[PDB]
Amino acid sequence: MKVIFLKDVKGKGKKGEIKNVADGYANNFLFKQGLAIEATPANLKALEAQKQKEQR
Repeated sequence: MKVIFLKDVKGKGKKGEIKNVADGYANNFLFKQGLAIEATPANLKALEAQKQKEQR
């Protein structure tokens, strides 16, 4: 369960940072609450697209 922490945690996770936490922790704490989400293309993309500004 790669994990996109949407916010930082106890000095471990970081804003929308994608890394796998405890493959199950990911969905049993960060996802079911408000720390991260199941790293998935559906979302992972937005994390980068959200960083699009004026370069085209």
